[PDB]
Parts: sequence; C-alpha cells; structure tokens
Amino acid sequence: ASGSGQSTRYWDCCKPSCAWPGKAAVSQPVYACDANFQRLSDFNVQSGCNGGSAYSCADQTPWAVNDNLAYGFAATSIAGGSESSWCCACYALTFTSGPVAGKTMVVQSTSTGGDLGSNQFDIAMPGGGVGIFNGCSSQFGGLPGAQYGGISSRDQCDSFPAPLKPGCQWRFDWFQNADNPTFTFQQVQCPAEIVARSGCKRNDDSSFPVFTP
Ligand SMILES: OC[C@H]1O[C@@H](O[C@H]2[C@H](O)[C@@H](O)[C@H](O[C@H]3[C@H](O)[C@@H](O)[C@H](O[C@H]4[C@H](O)[C@@H](O)[C@H](O)O[C@@H]4CO)O[C@@H]3CO)O[C@@H]2CO)[C@H](O)[C@@H](O)[C@@H]1O
Ligand SMILES: OC[C@H]1O[C@@H](O[C@H]2[C@H](O)[C@@H](O)[C@H](O[C@H]3[C@H](O)[C@@H](O)[C@@H](O)O[C@@H]3CO)O[C@@H]2CO)[C@H](O)[C@@H](O)[C@@H]1O
Repeated sequence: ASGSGQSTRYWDCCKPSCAWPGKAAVSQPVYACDANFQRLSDFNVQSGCNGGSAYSCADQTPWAVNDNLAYGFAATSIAGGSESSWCCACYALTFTSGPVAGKTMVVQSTSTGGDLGSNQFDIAMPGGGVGIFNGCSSQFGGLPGAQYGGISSRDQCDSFPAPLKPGCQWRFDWFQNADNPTFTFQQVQCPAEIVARSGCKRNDDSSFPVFTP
C-alpha cells in the first residue's frame, strides 16, 4: 500500500483490533494487557471496552527516534484493504501539513475503525482522545481531556498513569501538538523495535521495502 491519507489522534484504552487471533497471517497477534498494563498471555480475552479485562498496552505508544523520525502505532482503514491486509503492517508516514510537515513517522497498524476506503490513520497517543468508548474509565477511572482530541496542554500529562505519560508527552515533544496533519504513506518492513512492542509481525513483512531513514 501507498498513497495519501488523513490523520487523527486517539487513545481509548481498548484492546486493539489486531490483538485478536485470526485477523491476519501473523507470527502472533498484537499483545493486549491487563488494567495494570501487564501483557496477557491469552489473546482471546474480551476487550475492556466491551465489558472485559483486556486493554491497550502502554508500550504500544509513540516515541522519538530522533528529531526527524518517530515510531508508533495506529488504527487504519486503508482503501482497497482489510484487516487481513493491514493488521501488523508498517507504514512510513511523511507529514504534509502542520508543524510536523516533512517529518517521518513509521507506524504499525494494530487496529481499525476509520471510514471504509478512507486511508484514515488514527495515530495512537495517550491523551489524544478516547472517542466513542471510554475504555479508560473502566481501566483506571479515566483520562483527562476532551472526549475527542483529548488534552490541551502538556502539563496535563502529569495526571496520567506513569506507563502512559511518555506517550502523552510525545504529542507535545516530537509531534509539536500537530492537529490532524495530512501525510503520504508507504508500506514498509516493520522496524524490529516496533515488533518488539506489539509482538506481531506479518508473514508477508519481508515482501515490502526496507525502511530507510
Ligand atoms: O472476532 C474476534 C472477537 O471480536 C470481538 O469484537 C472486537 C472486534 O473484533 C474488533 O475489531 C474491535 O476493535 C475495535 C477496537 O477495540 C477499538 O479500539 C477501535 O476503536 C477505534 C475507532 O474505531 C476509530 O474512530 C479510531 O479508529 O480509533 C479508535 C478509538 O477511538 O475500533 C475497533 C473496531 O471497532 O473490538 C471488538 C471488541 O470490542 C467480539 O466482541 C468477540 O466476540 C470476537 O470473538
Ligand atoms: O474518530 C477518529 C478519532 O477522532 C478523534 O477526534 C478528532 C475529531 O474527530 C475531530 O473532529 C477533531 O478535529 C478538530 C480539530 O482537532 C480542531 O482543531 C478543529 O480545528 O477542527 C476539527 C473539528 O472537526 O480532531 C480530533 C482529534 O484527532 C478522537 O480523539 C479519537 O478518539 C477518534 O478515534
């Protein structure tokens, strides 16, 4: 996959869609975590957004590799695609608007929910906004922020559970509080560091270009 896309920001604490078995041909699904941010060994645990006990892991958060490059995670709806084709795939995003224009972020798709056909990437960052499901309410009694768009200032990250705080701060620290920047994207082999966090590598990962910074 490649093309143009539209971004948003989110963190709903839910079990990500690609954390289920059978969604794609992968080494293993994305890890889910308990409410205390500990990895679950069972990949079939019901989502904490659906009455269950499996939540998004805190290490599936974005970080700066250097001033021009970040790694992270996204929910994706890729035109022409399906969970079979995107789950656990990585994409090099080159931002084309906002304060981050010209910077690169490599994201692994771990979930979905955007409009079909849209090439929408919902970029994961704690404090980006819980949206329609506040799973964060059931996990730990909720995060600060507007339901959509989340927190407004970096000092609000001081209220976050510790494992989520670095990813909260990244939004203000590398991402320059960019508001829904546009991008172009290219599907790439996943950086080892990203697979280390999610646990999930596609069987077809090597068929894509190596990412070059
Ligand atoms: O089939 C296995 C199992 O499935 C259970 O249902 C799952 C779905 O399989 C799964 O796709 C769904 O995933 C959610 C995810 O948890 C949410 O975080 C995500 O939310 C997205 C939102 O859609 C978008 O606006 C943006 O994309 O990011 C956000 C956060 O605001 O949406 C996806 C897709 O809906 O979760 C379900 C569980 O709740 C069944 O319940 C189970 O019986 C089956 O065995
Ligand atoms: O559904 C995807 C995602 O949405 C996230 O919220 C979005 C809102 O949908 C979006 O309307 C808002 O955009 C506003 C922008 O931030 C403002 O600055 C203003 O100028 O215009 C826009 C009004 O349309 O952006 C937010 C953040 O990306 C949720 O946070 C998330 O949970 C959900 O998954």
